[PDB]
Amino acid sequence: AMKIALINENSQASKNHIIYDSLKEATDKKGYQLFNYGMRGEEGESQLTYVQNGLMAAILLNTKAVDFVVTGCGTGVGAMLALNSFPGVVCGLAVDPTDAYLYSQINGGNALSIPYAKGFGWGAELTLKLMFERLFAEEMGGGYPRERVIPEQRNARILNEVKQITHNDLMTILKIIDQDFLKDTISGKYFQEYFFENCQDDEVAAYLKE
Amino acid sequence: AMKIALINENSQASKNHIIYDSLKEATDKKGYQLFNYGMRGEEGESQLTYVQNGLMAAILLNTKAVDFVVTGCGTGVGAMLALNSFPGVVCGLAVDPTDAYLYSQINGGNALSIPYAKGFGWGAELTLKLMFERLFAEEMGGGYPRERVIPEQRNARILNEVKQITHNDLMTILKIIDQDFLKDTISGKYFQEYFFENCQDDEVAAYLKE
Repeated sequence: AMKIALINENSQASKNHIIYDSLKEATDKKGYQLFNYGMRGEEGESQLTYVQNGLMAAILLNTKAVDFVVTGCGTGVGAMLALNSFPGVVCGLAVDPTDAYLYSQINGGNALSIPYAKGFGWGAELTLKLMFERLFAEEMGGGYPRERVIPEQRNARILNEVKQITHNDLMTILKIIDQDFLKDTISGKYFQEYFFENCQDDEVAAYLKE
Repeated sequence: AMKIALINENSQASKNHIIYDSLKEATDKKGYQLFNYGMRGEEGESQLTYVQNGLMAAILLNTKAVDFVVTGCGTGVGAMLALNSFPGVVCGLAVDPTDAYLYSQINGGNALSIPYAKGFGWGAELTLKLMFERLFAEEMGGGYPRERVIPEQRNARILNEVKQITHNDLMTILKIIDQDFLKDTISGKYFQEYFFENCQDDEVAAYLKE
């Protein structure tokens, strides 16, 4: 059963309830498990910037705690930039339902960022619900058009092969990265609850536990 | 005088002339130098995939051959994913003129990817011209709104600091990466002409020269 994470940062935390409700409708339909890992817009909660969003997503995805991360920010760009800087994280950006569908078919990565402020007005939750339906409608990497499945899959494969070279490994990153930065990223009660229960990488769990 | 690179891959090479003409109008206005580094849609020319786009952009940006890279593909997502996997490359994705403006103010990275197929129909060159005007209208990183300049700049700074850790360095990447892959990326006559003339990193120039 595919595991999905939702991660909101500071600027858009007050919209988390809406984004979650929209996402949950789509994940429920597919039978996926949804984990609300980031900010919920609750007073006094543990804070996250879009850069910390990338770090959290990298920890979750590389350890297989989740299979897919949904994130974003005001424009979605910042979160997208940060997630893609990490090993094992391929994060698209989508602004309409067709974009979300094409992302799933052409790129078939393990994360997507969406704008939650720019263009986000009346009826925004209708668009979100539709975007999430289209994101999960069909098996990922299936190609658009169906006839271009081979080269699209090939290039997606090569990107991953290149990322193996261009990124440092996760354990190195965690040991080098600023320690307050990392502690703050993983300090949230929900991360603390969900991650250790779902982490499939014993080495990383042990390092983060203290 | 800011140096801009345009890099098109295979799928969108036939649109290069249009994209270049639109870009050149905006760069001319600002007094920037524009270099058409990728595919031009000319028969028998040296080929590039969106992944090779990332490699080329990383070489150009890290050596200071150019200061800014404009790229894209059918949706712009693939190129965005690849460019962001490299050290020293921060590539946004923008679909309308306001997106391009916000990118420049909020993120202030050194690359932008645009869709050249999805949504690209009648009057697409009007939209492109406007997007490029808005991209270069104001000093980058100036903040939107002006009042949020401090935290937006701070997060942009932190992303770069994190990228120092999460990415391998360029020289390592070039020595490790598949050699046919790298040779094919840099085999184009225009790269061969422009890069060595503009490269400010003696070490990289020497490695690529053979």
